[PDB]
Amino acid sequence: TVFEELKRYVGWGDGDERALRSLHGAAAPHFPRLAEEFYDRILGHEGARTALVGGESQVGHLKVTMIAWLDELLGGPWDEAYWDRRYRIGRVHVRIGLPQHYMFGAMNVHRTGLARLAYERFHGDPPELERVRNALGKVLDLELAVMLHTYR
Amino acid sequence: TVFEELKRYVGWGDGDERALRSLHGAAAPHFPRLAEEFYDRILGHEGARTALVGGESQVGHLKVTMIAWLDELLGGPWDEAYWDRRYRIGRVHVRIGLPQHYMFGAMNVHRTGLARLAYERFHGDPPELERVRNALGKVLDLELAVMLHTYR
Ligand code: HEM
Ligand code: HEM
Ligand SMILES: [C-]#N
Ligand SMILES: [C-]#N
Ligand SMILES: [Cl-]
Repeated sequence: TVFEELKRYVGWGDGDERALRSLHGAAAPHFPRLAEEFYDRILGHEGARTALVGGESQVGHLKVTMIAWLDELLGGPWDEAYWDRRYRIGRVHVRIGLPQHYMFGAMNVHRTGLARLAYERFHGDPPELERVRNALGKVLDLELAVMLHTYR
Repeated sequence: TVFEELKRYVGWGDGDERALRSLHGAAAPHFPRLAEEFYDRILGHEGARTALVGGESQVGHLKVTMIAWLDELLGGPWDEAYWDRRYRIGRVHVRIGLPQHYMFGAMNVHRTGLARLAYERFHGDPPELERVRNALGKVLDLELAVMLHTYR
Protein backbone atom coordinates (compact mmCIF):
# COMPACT_ATOMS: atom_id res chain seq x y z
CA THR A 1 0.00 0.00 0.00
CA VAL A 2 0.93 3.70 -0.43
CA PHE A 3 1.14 4.44 3.32
CA GLU A 4 3.21 1.28 4.04
CA GLU A 5 5.69 1.99 1.19
CA LEU A 6 5.95 5.63 2.29
CA LYS A 7 6.35 4.87 5.99
CA ARG A 8 9.41 2.82 4.95
CA TYR A 9 10.66 5.59 2.61
CA VAL A 10 10.42 8.38 5.20
CA GLY A 11 11.77 6.23 8.08
CA TRP A 12 8.53 6.21 10.11
CA GLY A 13 9.07 4.72 13.57
CA ASP A 14 8.00 4.74 17.23
CA GLY A 15 10.06 7.91 17.66
CA ASP A 16 7.81 9.80 15.24
CA GLU A 17 4.70 8.45 16.94
CA ARG A 18 5.94 9.54 20.41
CA ALA A 19 6.88 12.96 19.05
CA LEU A 20 3.45 13.47 17.43
CA ARG A 21 1.72 12.43 20.68
CA SER A 22 3.90 15.01 22.52
CA LEU A 23 2.85 17.62 19.94
CA HIS A 24 -0.80 16.59 20.43
CA GLY A 25 -0.68 17.70 24.09
CA ALA A 26 0.88 21.05 23.14
CA ALA A 27 -1.37 21.62 20.10
CA ALA A 28 -4.85 20.32 21.05
CA PRO A 29 -5.93 23.40 23.05
CA HIS A 30 -5.16 25.44 19.90
CA PHE A 31 -7.10 23.22 17.43
CA PRO A 32 -10.02 25.71 17.36
CA ARG A 33 -7.59 28.48 16.39
CA LEU A 34 -5.85 26.30 13.77
CA ALA A 35 -9.27 25.48 12.29
CA GLU A 36 -10.20 29.17 12.36
CA GLU A 37 -7.00 30.10 10.46
CA PHE A 38 -7.69 27.26 7.97
CA TYR A 39 -11.20 28.46 7.09
CA ASP A 40 -10.15 32.13 7.16
CA ARG A 41 -7.71 31.28 4.37
CA ILE A 42 -10.30 29.41 2.27
CA LEU A 43 -12.93 32.11 2.75
CA GLY A 44 -10.41 34.90 1.98
CA HIS A 45 -9.34 33.36 -1.34
CA GLU A 46 -11.36 34.07 -4.51
CA GLY A 47 -11.13 30.55 -6.04
CA ALA A 48 -11.22 28.39 -2.87
CA ARG A 49 -14.22 30.20 -1.32
CA THR A 50 -16.52 28.99 -4.13
CA ALA A 51 -16.22 25.44 -2.72
CA LEU A 52 -18.04 26.54 0.49
CA VAL A 53 -21.70 27.29 -0.33
CA GLY A 54 -23.56 26.07 2.81
CA GLY A 55 -22.95 29.32 4.75
CA GLU A 56 -22.26 30.04 8.41
CA SER A 57 -23.56 26.68 9.62
CA GLN A 58 -21.38 24.85 7.07
CA VAL A 59 -18.14 26.41 8.35
CA GLY A 60 -19.27 25.67 11.90
CA HIS A 61 -19.71 22.00 11.06
CA LEU A 62 -16.43 21.87 9.11
CA LYS A 63 -14.58 23.33 12.11
CA VAL A 64 -15.87 20.47 14.27
CA THR A 65 -14.74 17.81 11.76
CA MET A 66 -11.31 19.60 11.33
CA ILE A 67 -10.75 19.68 15.09
CA ALA A 68 -11.39 15.91 15.01
CA TRP A 69 -9.06 15.51 11.99
CA LEU A 70 -6.26 17.33 13.86
CA ASP A 71 -6.87 15.25 16.96
CA GLU A 72 -6.44 12.06 14.91
CA LEU A 73 -3.43 13.49 13.00
CA LEU A 74 -1.37 14.00 16.16
CA GLY A 75 -2.94 11.33 18.43
CA GLY A 76 -3.03 8.33 16.13
CA PRO A 77 -2.55 5.48 15.89
CA TRP A 78 -1.35 5.63 12.26
CA ASP A 79 -2.30 2.10 11.26
CA GLU A 80 -4.18 0.68 8.24
CA ALA A 81 -7.54 1.77 9.74
CA TYR A 82 -6.33 5.37 10.09
CA TRP A 83 -5.04 5.54 6.52
CA ASP A 84 -8.14 3.85 5.11
CA ARG A 85 -10.15 6.67 6.77
CA ARG A 86 -7.77 9.23 5.16
CA TYR A 87 -8.45 7.72 1.70
CA ARG A 88 -12.18 8.18 2.30
CA ILE A 89 -11.54 11.84 3.25
CA GLY A 90 -9.53 12.34 0.05
CA ARG A 91 -12.38 10.83 -2.02
CA VAL A 92 -14.83 13.30 -0.42
CA HIS A 93 -12.87 16.15 -2.01
CA VAL A 94 -12.54 14.37 -5.34
CA ARG A 95 -16.33 13.90 -5.37
CA ILE A 96 -17.17 17.55 -4.67
CA GLY A 97 -14.90 18.44 -7.60
CA LEU A 98 -12.42 20.38 -5.48
CA PRO A 99 -9.37 21.12 -7.63
CA GLN A 100 -6.51 19.04 -6.26
CA HIS A 101 -4.06 21.94 -6.04
CA TYR A 102 -6.16 23.44 -3.20
CA MET A 103 -5.25 20.42 -1.01
CA PHE A 104 -1.61 21.63 -1.05
CA GLY A 105 -2.52 25.20 -0.17
CA ALA A 106 -4.80 24.05 2.63
CA MET A 107 -2.27 21.60 4.07
CA ASN A 108 0.34 24.39 4.01
CA VAL A 109 -1.86 26.47 6.35
CA HIS A 110 -1.89 23.61 8.90
CA ARG A 111 1.81 22.91 8.30
CA THR A 112 2.67 26.56 9.09
CA GLY A 113 0.49 26.72 12.22
CA LEU A 114 1.61 23.34 13.59
CA ALA A 115 5.29 24.12 12.95
CA ARG A 116 4.88 27.37 14.92
CA LEU A 117 3.19 25.49 17.82
CA ALA A 118 5.99 22.90 17.79
CA TYR A 119 8.63 25.64 17.93
CA GLU A 120 6.82 27.49 20.74
CA ARG A 121 6.60 24.35 22.91
CA PHE A 122 9.91 22.64 22.14
CA HIS A 123 12.52 25.37 21.25
CA GLY A 124 14.09 25.04 24.74
CA ASP A 125 14.81 21.33 24.10
CA PRO A 126 16.37 21.45 20.55
CA PRO A 127 16.71 17.64 20.03
CA GLU A 128 13.05 17.11 20.89
CA LEU A 129 12.04 20.03 18.63
CA GLU A 130 13.99 18.22 15.87
CA ARG A 131 12.14 14.95 16.51
CA VAL A 132 8.72 16.73 16.59
CA ARG A 133 9.46 18.89 13.51
CA ASN A 134 10.58 15.77 11.63
CA ALA A 135 7.51 13.70 12.61
CA LEU A 136 5.17 16.55 11.72
CA GLY A 137 6.76 16.90 8.27
CA LYS A 138 6.36 13.14 7.68
CA VAL A 139 2.72 12.87 8.77
CA LEU A 140 1.65 15.88 6.65
CA ASP A 141 3.55 14.63 3.57
CA LEU A 142 1.97 11.16 4.00
CA GLU A 143 -1.50 12.76 4.36
CA LEU A 144 -0.94 14.62 1.10
CA ALA A 145 0.35 11.42 -0.58
CA VAL A 146 -2.75 9.49 0.48
CA MET A 147 -5.21 12.26 -0.44
CA LEU A 148 -3.57 12.84 -3.89
CA HIS A 149 -3.74 9.04 -4.44
CA THR A 150 -7.57 9.45 -4.37
CA TYR A 151 -7.42 11.99 -7.23
CA ARG A 152 -6.02 9.40 -9.70
CA THR B 1 -2.49 28.15 -13.55
CA VAL B 2 -1.65 26.35 -10.29
CA PHE B 3 1.46 28.30 -9.17
CA GLU B 4 -0.43 31.68 -9.32
CA GLU B 5 -3.71 30.63 -7.66
CA LEU B 6 -1.72 28.64 -5.09
CA LYS B 7 0.84 31.42 -4.44
CA ARG B 8 -2.04 33.66 -3.36
CA TYR B 9 -3.51 30.87 -1.18
CA VAL B 10 -0.29 30.28 0.77
CA GLY B 11 0.57 34.00 0.90
CA TRP B 12 3.74 33.78 -1.23
CA GLY B 13 5.46 37.19 -1.35
CA ASP B 14 8.80 38.97 -1.59
CA GLY B 15 9.38 38.21 2.15
CA ASP B 16 9.41 34.45 1.39
CA GLU B 17 11.80 35.05 -1.52
CA ARG B 18 14.21 37.05 0.74
CA ALA B 19 14.08 34.39 3.44
CA LEU B 20 14.90 31.61 0.99
CA ARG B 21 17.77 33.63 -0.53
CA SER B 22 19.11 34.17 3.01
CA LEU B 23 19.08 30.43 3.68
CA HIS B 24 20.72 29.72 0.29
CA GLY B 25 24.10 31.07 1.48
CA ALA B 26 24.08 28.96 4.63
CA ALA B 27 22.67 25.75 3.07
CA ALA B 28 24.57 25.60 -0.24
CA PRO B 29 27.78 24.02 1.21
CA HIS B 30 25.54 21.19 2.53
CA PHE B 31 23.81 20.44 -0.78
CA PRO B 32 26.15 17.49 -1.50
CA ARG B 33 25.19 15.88 1.87
CA LEU B 34 21.48 16.49 1.08
CA ALA B 35 21.93 14.81 -2.30
CA GLU B 36 23.81 11.88 -0.69
CA GLU B 37 20.95 11.43 1.78
CA PHE B 38 18.38 11.66 -1.05
CA TYR B 39 19.95 8.94 -3.21
CA ASP B 40 20.79 6.72 -0.24
CA ARG B 41 17.06 6.74 0.61
CA ILE B 42 16.11 5.66 -2.92
CA LEU B 43 18.75 2.92 -2.97
CA GLY B 44 17.60 1.62 0.44
CA HIS B 45 13.92 1.42 -0.60
CA GLU B 46 12.68 -1.84 -2.08
CA GLY B 47 10.31 -0.23 -4.64
CA ALA B 48 12.08 3.01 -5.45
CA ARG B 49 15.61 1.51 -5.88
CA THR B 50 14.63 -0.19 -9.16
CA ALA B 51 14.41 3.26 -10.82
CA LEU B 52 18.24 3.58 -10.55
CA VAL B 53 19.70 0.87 -12.81
CA GLY B 54 21.86 3.20 -15.00
CA GLY B 55 25.01 2.76 -12.88
CA GLU B 56 27.41 4.94 -10.93
CA SER B 57 27.33 7.55 -13.72
CA GLN B 58 23.50 7.87 -13.61
CA VAL B 59 23.67 8.43 -9.82
CA GLY B 60 26.61 10.83 -10.28
CA HIS B 61 24.78 12.89 -12.93
CA LEU B 62 21.61 12.89 -10.86
CA LYS B 63 23.56 14.30 -7.86
CA VAL B 64 24.77 17.22 -10.06
CA THR B 65 21.25 18.00 -11.30
CA MET B 66 19.91 17.72 -7.70
CA ILE B 67 22.50 20.18 -6.38
CA ALA B 68 21.34 22.54 -9.17
CA TRP B 69 17.67 21.84 -8.34
CA LEU B 70 18.40 22.77 -4.71
CA ASP B 71 20.35 25.89 -5.70
CA GLU B 72 17.31 27.01 -7.78
CA LEU B 73 14.90 26.06 -4.95
CA LEU B 74 16.59 28.44 -2.49
CA GLY B 75 18.18 30.98 -4.87
CA GLY B 76 15.34 31.55 -7.32
CA PRO B 77 13.99 33.41 -9.06
CA TRP B 78 10.57 31.81 -8.64
CA ASP B 79 9.17 33.25 -11.86
CA GLU B 80 7.24 31.86 -14.85
CA ALA B 81 10.41 30.25 -16.28
CA TYR B 82 11.23 28.55 -12.95
CA TRP B 83 7.76 27.00 -12.67
CA ASP B 84 7.77 26.01 -16.38
CA ARG B 85 11.02 24.13 -15.71
CA ARG B 86 9.49 22.48 -12.60
CA TYR B 87 6.59 21.33 -14.82
CA ARG B 88 9.10 19.69 -17.23
CA ILE B 89 10.87 18.00 -14.29
CA GLY B 90 7.54 16.59 -13.12
CA ARG B 91 6.82 15.19 -16.60
CA VAL B 92 10.25 13.43 -16.70
CA HIS B 93 9.09 11.28 -13.77
CA VAL B 94 5.68 10.62 -15.33
CA ARG B 95 7.46 9.57 -18.56
CA ILE B 96 9.80 7.10 -16.75
CA GLY B 97 6.81 5.45 -15.00
CA LEU B 98 7.71 6.40 -11.45
CA PRO B 99 4.78 5.90 -9.00
CA GLN B 100 3.57 9.39 -7.93
CA HIS B 101 3.64 8.61 -4.21
CA TYR B 102 7.44 8.34 -4.33
CA MET B 103 7.57 12.08 -5.05
CA PHE B 104 6.18 12.64 -1.52
CA GLY B 105 8.70 10.37 0.14
CA ALA B 106 11.59 11.94 -1.76
CA MET B 107 10.42 15.51 -1.05
CA ASN B 108 10.18 14.62 2.64
CA VAL B 109 13.90 13.73 2.65
CA HIS B 110 14.73 17.24 1.42
CA ARG B 111 12.16 18.81 3.71
CA THR B 112 13.76 17.18 6.75
CA GLY B 113 17.32 18.14 5.73
CA LEU B 114 16.40 21.69 4.73
CA ALA B 115 14.41 22.25 7.94
CA ARG B 116 17.44 21.13 9.97
CA LEU B 117 19.73 23.57 8.08
CA ALA B 118 17.21 26.39 8.61
CA TYR B 119 17.18 25.71 12.36
CA GLU B 120 21.00 25.40 12.48
CA ARG B 121 21.45 28.78 10.71
CA PHE B 122 18.55 30.79 12.26
CA HIS B 123 17.81 29.47 15.77
CA GLY B 124 19.62 32.50 17.29
CA ASP B 125 17.00 34.80 15.68
CA PRO B 126 13.57 33.18 16.28
CA PRO B 127 11.55 35.64 14.12
CA GLU B 128 13.86 35.07 11.13
CA LEU B 129 13.68 31.29 11.69
CA GLU B 130 9.87 31.60 11.56
CA ARG B 131 10.05 33.46 8.24
CA VAL B 132 12.59 31.03 6.76
CA ARG B 133 10.75 27.91 8.02
CA ASN B 134 7.46 29.30 6.63
CA ALA B 135 9.02 30.05 3.23
CA LEU B 136 10.61 26.60 3.08
CA GLY B 137 7.25 24.93 3.82
CA LYS B 138 5.55 26.98 1.12
CA VAL B 139 8.11 26.40 -1.64
CA LEU B 140 8.21 22.64 -1.05
CA ASP B 141 4.41 22.45 -0.92
CA LEU B 142 4.24 24.44 -4.20
CA GLU B 143 6.85 22.12 -5.73
CA LEU B 144 4.75 19.09 -4.81
CA ALA B 145 1.62 20.79 -6.23
CA VAL B 146 3.31 21.42 -9.57
CA MET B 147 4.81 17.88 -9.73
CA LEU B 148 1.48 16.28 -8.95
CA HIS B 149 -0.21 18.48 -11.59
CA THR B 150 1.98 16.71 -14.20
CA TYR B 151 0.74 13.31 -12.98
CA ARG B 152 -2.95 14.26 -13.67
C1 HEM C 1 -5.56 19.63 4.29
C2 HEM C 1 -6.68 19.80 3.60
C3 HEM C 1 -8.02 19.29 3.98
C4 HEM C 1 -8.43 18.42 4.97
C5 HEM C 1 -7.56 17.68 5.97
C6 HEM C 1 -9.86 18.34 4.91
C7 HEM C 1 -10.65 17.54 5.76
C8 HEM C 1 -12.00 17.29 5.59
C9 HEM C 1 -12.77 16.37 6.33
C10 HEM C 1 -12.26 15.50 7.47
C11 HEM C 1 -14.04 16.41 5.82
C12 HEM C 1 -15.21 15.58 6.30
C13 HEM C 1 -15.23 14.27 5.53
C14 HEM C 1 -16.27 13.38 6.15
O1 HEM C 1 -17.48 13.65 5.93
O2 HEM C 1 -15.95 12.39 6.87
C15 HEM C 1 -14.05 17.35 4.77
C16 HEM C 1 -15.15 17.71 4.03
C17 HEM C 1 -15.16 18.84 3.22
N1 HEM C 1 -14.13 19.63 2.90
FE1 HEM C 1 -12.29 19.40 3.38
N2 HEM C 1 -10.28 19.13 3.91
C18 HEM C 1 -9.27 19.73 3.30
C19 HEM C 1 -9.31 20.65 2.25
C20 HEM C 1 -10.46 21.26 1.77
C21 HEM C 1 -10.52 22.44 0.98
C22 HEM C 1 -9.32 23.19 0.43
C23 HEM C 1 -11.86 22.73 0.78
C24 HEM C 1 -12.47 23.87 0.04
C25 HEM C 1 -11.81 24.94 -0.39
C26 HEM C 1 -12.61 21.74 1.47
C27 HEM C 1 -13.97 21.67 1.52
C28 HEM C 1 -14.64 20.62 2.13
C29 HEM C 1 -16.09 20.46 1.96
C30 HEM C 1 -17.04 21.36 1.20
C31 HEM C 1 -16.42 19.36 2.65
C32 HEM C 1 -17.83 18.80 2.78
C33 HEM C 1 -18.16 17.99 1.53
C34 HEM C 1 -19.63 17.59 1.45
O3 HEM C 1 -20.00 16.55 2.02
O4 HEM C 1 -20.47 18.28 0.80
N3 HEM C 1 -11.73 20.90 2.10
N4 HEM C 1 -12.80 17.92 4.66
C1 HEM D 1 11.51 15.70 -4.67
C2 HEM D 1 11.60 14.74 -5.57
C3 HEM D 1 12.41 14.79 -6.82
C4 HEM D 1 13.05 15.84 -7.43
C5 HEM D 1 13.08 17.29 -6.99
C6 HEM D 1 13.72 15.30 -8.59
C7 HEM D 1 14.47 16.04 -9.51
C8 HEM D 1 14.92 15.53 -10.74
C9 HEM D 1 15.55 16.30 -11.73
C10 HEM D 1 15.86 17.77 -11.62
C11 HEM D 1 15.80 15.47 -12.80
C12 HEM D 1 16.47 15.88 -14.10
C13 HEM D 1 15.41 16.26 -15.13
C14 HEM D 1 15.99 16.48 -16.52
O1 HEM D 1 17.13 16.06 -16.83
O2 HEM D 1 15.32 17.10 -17.38
C15 HEM D 1 15.30 14.20 -12.46
C16 HEM D 1 15.44 13.07 -13.23
C17 HEM D 1 15.29 11.80 -12.69
N1 HEM D 1 14.83 11.46 -11.46
FE1 HEM D 1 14.17 12.67 -10.13
N2 HEM D 1 13.47 13.98 -8.67
C18 HEM D 1 12.71 13.59 -7.64
C19 HEM D 1 12.26 12.31 -7.33
C20 HEM D 1 12.71 11.13 -7.92
C21 HEM D 1 12.56 9.84 -7.39
C22 HEM D 1 11.79 9.48 -6.16
C23 HEM D 1 13.22 8.96 -8.24
C24 HEM D 1 13.41 7.48 -8.15
C25 HEM D 1 13.20 6.74 -7.07
C26 HEM D 1 13.81 9.75 -9.27
C27 HEM D 1 14.55 9.29 -10.33
C28 HEM D 1 14.95 10.12 -11.38
C29 HEM D 1 15.52 9.56 -12.62
C30 HEM D 1 15.82 8.12 -12.97
C31 HEM D 1 15.75 10.60 -13.43
C32 HEM D 1 16.37 10.54 -14.82
C33 HEM D 1 15.31 10.28 -15.89
C34 HEM D 1 16.00 10.14 -17.23
O3 HEM D 1 16.68 9.12 -17.43
O4 HEM D 1 15.90 11.03 -18.13
N3 HEM D 1 13.51 11.06 -9.01
N4 HEM D 1 14.82 14.24 -11.18
C1 LIG E 1 -12.59 20.96 4.85
N1 LIG E 1 -12.76 21.29 6.08
C1 LIG F 1 16.02 12.59 -9.34
N1 LIG F 1 17.09 12.55 -8.64
CL1 LIG G 1 11.96 24.91 13.72
